[PDB]
Amino acid sequence: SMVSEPVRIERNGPVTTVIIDRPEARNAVNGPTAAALFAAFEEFDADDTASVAVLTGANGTFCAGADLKAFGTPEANQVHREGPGPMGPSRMDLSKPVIAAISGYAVAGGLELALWCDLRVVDEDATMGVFPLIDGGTVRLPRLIGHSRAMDLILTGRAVDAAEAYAIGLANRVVPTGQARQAAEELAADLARLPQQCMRADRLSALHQWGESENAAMDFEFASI
Amino acid sequence: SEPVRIERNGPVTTVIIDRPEARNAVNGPTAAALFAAFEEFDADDTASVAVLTGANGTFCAGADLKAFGTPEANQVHREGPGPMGPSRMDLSKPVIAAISGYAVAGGLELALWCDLRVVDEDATMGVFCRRWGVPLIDGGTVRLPRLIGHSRAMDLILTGRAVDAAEAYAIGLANRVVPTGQARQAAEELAADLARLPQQCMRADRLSALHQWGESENAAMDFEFASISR
Amino acid sequence: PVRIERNGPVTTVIIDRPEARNAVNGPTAAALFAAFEEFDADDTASVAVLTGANGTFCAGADLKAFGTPEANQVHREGPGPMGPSRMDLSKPVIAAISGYAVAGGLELALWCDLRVVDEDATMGVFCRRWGVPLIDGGTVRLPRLIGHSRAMDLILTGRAVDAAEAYAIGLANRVVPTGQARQAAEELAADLARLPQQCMRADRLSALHQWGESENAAMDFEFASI
Ligand code: NA
Repeated sequence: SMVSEPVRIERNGPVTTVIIDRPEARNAVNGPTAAALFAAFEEFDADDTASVAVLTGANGTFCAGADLKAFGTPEANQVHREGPGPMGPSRMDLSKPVIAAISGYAVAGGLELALWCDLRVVDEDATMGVFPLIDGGTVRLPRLIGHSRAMDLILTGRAVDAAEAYAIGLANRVVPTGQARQAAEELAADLARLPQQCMRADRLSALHQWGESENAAMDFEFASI
Repeated sequence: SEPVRIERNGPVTTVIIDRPEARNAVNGPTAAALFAAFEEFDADDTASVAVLTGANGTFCAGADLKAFGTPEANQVHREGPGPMGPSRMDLSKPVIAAISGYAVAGGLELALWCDLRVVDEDATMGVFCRRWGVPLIDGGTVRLPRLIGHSRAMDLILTGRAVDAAEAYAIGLANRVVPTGQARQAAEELAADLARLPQQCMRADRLSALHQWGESENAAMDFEFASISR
Repeated sequence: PVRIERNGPVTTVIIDRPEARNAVNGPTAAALFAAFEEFDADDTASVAVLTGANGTFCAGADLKAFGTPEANQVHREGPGPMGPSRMDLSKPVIAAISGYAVAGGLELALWCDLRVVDEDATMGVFCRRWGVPLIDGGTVRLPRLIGHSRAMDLILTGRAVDAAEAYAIGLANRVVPTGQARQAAEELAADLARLPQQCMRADRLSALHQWGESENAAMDFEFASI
């Protein structure tokens, strides 16, 4: 048998699927896993034949968060002010979009990976929630769904089911159990068929405007050409 | 019809895009007329609230693609009016969009520039310029995330998908949904309600709610407090 | 006009002016500011609940007190007109709304981290009708809380929002049966007080601090939690 890969990459034309695959650890992200995720997305960003990525977990779950059991071992999550975030790709500003395909649980650092993605496609039976946040949760959640609901989720740490996630704008799509990956890959293929430069420029302006005045944001938008 | 018509009823001014063959697409002259209409509104102390709407059962299909490369083409410059006309203006008084049929691409951007959106039950909104490969350069990428949050904004912006009135209302994009053919009337009723309120105070509150975007809590609170001077 | 009740690590701050329907005048605002100063500084208090007695929350600033010694204090420095509305507390506050939370009263509810609302409660910018400006953070906080579109609706029109609509738009975080807002908020406060405190508080402060900041600067600040 071959050695275990905690992150598998599959490509189908211009769509790259990045898969967390740690059955025993319920897709928890340790140091080597985070490094592999960061490398997978670095490779995606630089590859001009890849248009859209999908981030998913195997084994019927997305990601249980940072690998607690690895704390104090050589496999521990790397926590530094510089370089990659503890979960891996969570500080990256990619030039192209990523869709999260969520089955089972997307919790703690796992939720943060989902917030980092552009869109979230969620199974009807999936659960999201906070359950410190140092992979962008406190930054992204209020921007994504508004301060009021963000502060609810952040303070309480409560579970959010798919119906509520959809109602509040956290889940962009809700699909039947087991279908998140397929549905996200199709949506990624649909996006890959659109005029790319224009879509990518519009995405980057919608990201860049956060924290800017109307005047400055409009200026940056106009550079789309 | 001239491409933009202006009708007034006391302190409510209705600005009407009226280009039947072009489905109310906005070309260069049309954009210039919209900019002038709103300049005149902003400066007129007898006008309190404006309504932006489209004739012919639709709102605005976006920038006039067919006019590209002609004398009537949209004017695209870093300075001055935006391509769609009024899309860069910071008016001192509010504007209500009254949407029938389509408000798509640059037409959606005009609707996002308005303070409020009143939408017919059958109306359709969306970033249809996604499919044509024309960029959002009249504020859509700036205003949509602020209006309805980053998550839903990025959905609409990336996919370019159609949003019907029920979904627009559910996500906060449509502020009111009314029966087909009633958007203009309902917007004009709402505009008249707003015109009856104490004006200075409402206008100061509106300007602070706009200005706070991109500011820290402290700086935004400071700006807000200056409303006491108004 | 302000009563403070404590139950372990949960402090309840109560506006209590029956004749004035819990309107906040100068002395009341000063008492609210002091209550929250004391809460912030008290290491044995984890979570606060802000609520009103007499079946209502707060009708706003006390208009009838204008021009009297009891008038709201309106200054660019120091406490806001409503009292605690400019404070950046180190710990969370839950609003427990019965009856009306309108005008400055709505602004106090927006200043809180969460809002628990009775099924028959009413919220709105009723100062629109009176011509009194929002100067206790409403224009700042409402668009952040629920998005610009719905904020501008409520701000321009001054219309009433019932509990169901408040819940649908993300203004009310919980809706409970009439008469239960205070109890439900105190339960929720106790739940929060049982969680690991340093972590919850740091996450809260980062989610507040990021407003107005670029992604990069906000991420930098967040990382200082660890
Ligand atoms: Na800023």
